[PDB]
Amino acid sequence: SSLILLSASDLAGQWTLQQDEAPAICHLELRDSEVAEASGYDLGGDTACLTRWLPSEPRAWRPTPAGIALLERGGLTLMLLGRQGEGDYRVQKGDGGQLVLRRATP
Repeated sequence: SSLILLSASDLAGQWTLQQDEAPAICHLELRDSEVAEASGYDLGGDTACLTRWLPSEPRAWRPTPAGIALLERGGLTLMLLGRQGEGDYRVQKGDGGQLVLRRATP
């Protein structure tokens, strides 16, 4: 019963996605709530715009010890974002589009 629930927290904040080769930005919100259905944290914000870079709309995400992962509320990881630089994650996907998650600076 002493299990630590509120784990990741400094990750909370605002973030955005950037798809290269395809001018289009999307506001993303990394929630800090716990989610056992996907074993991660909720994913509010416009996740719909991801229906073009992911096979399903991610309702949750799970930070891994080597990058961020997006889930669909079932445990099926949709994409593994690798940390390229503290606050700069990038992933290679077919089609030729580069996603970039960076804390909303503006």
